[PDB]
Amino acid sequence: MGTVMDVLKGDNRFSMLVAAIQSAGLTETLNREGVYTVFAPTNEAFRALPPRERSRLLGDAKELANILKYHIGDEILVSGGIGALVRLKSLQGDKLEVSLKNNVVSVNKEPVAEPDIMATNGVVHVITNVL
Repeated sequence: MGTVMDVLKGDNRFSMLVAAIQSAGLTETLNREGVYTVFAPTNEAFRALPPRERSRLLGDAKELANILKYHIGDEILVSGGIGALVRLKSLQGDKLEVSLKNNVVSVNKEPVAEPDIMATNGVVHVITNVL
């Protein structure tokens, strides 16, 4: 199948996300073993960012690590599995509010462009704005 890291490197729309993963040095982590629920922003999510905010995020190594670490859940959580509003400890420390409506999963009041994609070490949900 592949870890989270390679379902990511295999879609040519997470380009920014991976480099950013490398830069934060979160490659091994998402390529080693474990159980993570990854909400992955598409290039567009990053592309959507306003300039001063684009620079604060990406022009600062501590920024990214912090934010990138926040899109990464502690447990594995697919759609079927959301029976109530679920809170996921992000590897950053703060919670990710997950929930479900019309088969569309949501995270911090933002719709997932594509619910849960598997990987040998977690699952990823595609979204189009950074959390």
